[PDB]
Amino acid sequence: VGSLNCIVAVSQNMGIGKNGDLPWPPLRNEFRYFQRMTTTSSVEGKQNLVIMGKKTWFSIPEKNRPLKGRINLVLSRELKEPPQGAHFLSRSLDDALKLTEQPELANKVDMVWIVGGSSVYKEAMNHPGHLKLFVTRIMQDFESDTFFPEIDLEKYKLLPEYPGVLSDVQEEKGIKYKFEVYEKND
Ligand SMILES: Nc1nc(=O)c2nc(CNc3ccc(C(=O)N[C@@H](CCC(=O)O)C(=O)O)cc3)cnc2[nH]1
Repeated sequence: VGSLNCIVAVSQNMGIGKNGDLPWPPLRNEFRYFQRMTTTSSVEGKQNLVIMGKKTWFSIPEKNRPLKGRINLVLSRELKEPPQGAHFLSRSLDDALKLTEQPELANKVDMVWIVGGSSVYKEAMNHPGHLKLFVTRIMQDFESDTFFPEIDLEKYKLLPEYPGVLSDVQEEKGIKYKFEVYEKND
């Protein structure tokens, strides 16, 4: 298994969801970015592993629930078995990461992308080692009920550029957004 990454789309107030959905209107090209990022793979395996919380899983339309082309792993303590459409289940992140190097996944997996739950984000960011945060900055206030943990700029450095990532401001449906990538080694 390669790299450990987190991806998120945050609004001005640092909101990531509103009643189990996006605080803002659907932004196509942004969804496109989410998709390509988490899907494209290479060295160390062949396919990416997407780790998400229970609520995150259910937050995705049933239509494309099992994110096509990625190994889907749900994190929960309540669940006894992975929800319909899901591939693997884990009790926690440290449990989920350990899984990634045992026979079952070790060869198969490249990158691991954390995509959901404020609690998952929070813990991942705390995870010791090399990590990158792929953040989409939605440049407006949106009514939220769930938020993204504060990023400690004392350890996370915002990179000047990243290959494949547009560094200028985007706009869709009258909403302007920016792509940012932060890296850390702890
Ligand atoms: N940058 C970013 N943007 C998001 O919208 C995002 N959303 C979440 C959590 N919620 C969801 C909800 C639905 C889908 C989804 O239905 N994804 C399709 C997108 C394809 C397209 O619409 O063009 C996918 O297959 O990945 C993904 C994430 C986590 N990180 C994100 N990170």
